[PDB]
Amino acid sequence: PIVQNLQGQMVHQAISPRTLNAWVKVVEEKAFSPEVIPMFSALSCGATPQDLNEMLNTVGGHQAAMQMLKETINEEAAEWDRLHPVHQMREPRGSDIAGTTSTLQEQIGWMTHNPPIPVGEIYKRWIILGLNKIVRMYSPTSILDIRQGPKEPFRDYVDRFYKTLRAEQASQEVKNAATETLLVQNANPDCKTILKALGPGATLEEMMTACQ
Amino acid sequence: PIVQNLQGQMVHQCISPRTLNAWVKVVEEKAFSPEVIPMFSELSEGATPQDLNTMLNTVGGHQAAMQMLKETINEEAAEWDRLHPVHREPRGSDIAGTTSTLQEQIGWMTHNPPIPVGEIYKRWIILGLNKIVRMYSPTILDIRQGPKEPFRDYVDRFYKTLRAEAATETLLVQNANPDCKTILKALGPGATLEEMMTACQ
Repeated sequence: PIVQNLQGQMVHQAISPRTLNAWVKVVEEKAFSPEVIPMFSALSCGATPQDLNEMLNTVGGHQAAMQMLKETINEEAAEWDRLHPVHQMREPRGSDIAGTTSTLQEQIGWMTHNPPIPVGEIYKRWIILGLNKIVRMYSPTSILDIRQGPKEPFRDYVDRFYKTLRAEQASQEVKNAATETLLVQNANPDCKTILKALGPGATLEEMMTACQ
Repeated sequence: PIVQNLQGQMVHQCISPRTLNAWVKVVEEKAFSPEVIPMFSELSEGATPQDLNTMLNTVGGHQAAMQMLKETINEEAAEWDRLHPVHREPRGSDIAGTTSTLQEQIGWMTHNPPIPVGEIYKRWIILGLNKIVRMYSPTILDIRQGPKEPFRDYVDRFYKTLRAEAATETLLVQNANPDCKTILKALGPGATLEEMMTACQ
């Protein structure tokens, strides 16, 4: 990230071995589970593009996924160039934000300018866009296949439903009319009848309590 | 969280890897035991709404609970909007950090007078966590050791539940998880609690 030195100059603070190891381990242990995306974002708080590239490079497996990610990154960089024609410092182009044609010092200059040109945050946005695609792709189930079954508690079924909906779906804000109705429809008849009796506008709190 | 520069300016202090991991681990190990509430509040000291969202979003399992929490949050945001008509002032989703930027949140939180959006949002979150603790409250037959719950924490819950409600201790062993159960069974009958806890330490 960025830090200020004894001479007052803004300089790079190298990313920490604790952060690197935490990141490498999350990926080893959780692969492209949906919760890896918030985790990557938090671990990369205040990263320059160089730092972001450092983090992406430490992934050892998943080379197909990492290639797909490069593709998405190049697509966003091209869209940036399309929307930002080039006529303080010089203006960053797409590949500069992605850190492949920009120097660390230039990145620091952009990020710490007044007003700041947040190339670290812009690049992170592109990366998470690509990561989300991968999370979606690696989801092996369709919400539809999540049905309650025989002697599974309602709570466990809701757990699986929203876990799956976080995967085959981009992110965690889900909960449409569609999803509530699907949620009820895929419960077993006992619960379904209880929930239907609840009337529309039932909270998930009320739904879980009723079926407890 | 938030910190001031020597140049006077309020800036963001990134949430630490140690804090992030501690949170994720507490949830993995303790599920929705009541002591999750104090611990969350400690871990989130001085948090901006962005940080609070980071903490909630890094939770991977327990998606029923996390969905309920979103529901409670949206309810409090709507109640905020009901009591704070807008004529800048933060709206509900701004306090919940979904429609406000970090810089805006920092501005509100460090203004004079402060609009403590971090504290307001934390209040909503703990309200929702409390609902979950209440929901997952087992009333003794429904106290069974969790997958990755430390044995000590499980025994705490077991005797706390017995408190609210070889007889109970039989059930204690029976309701322990497979890994610990194997260890305890090998211990032989008449093992003291100290011995059991050391064994599964």
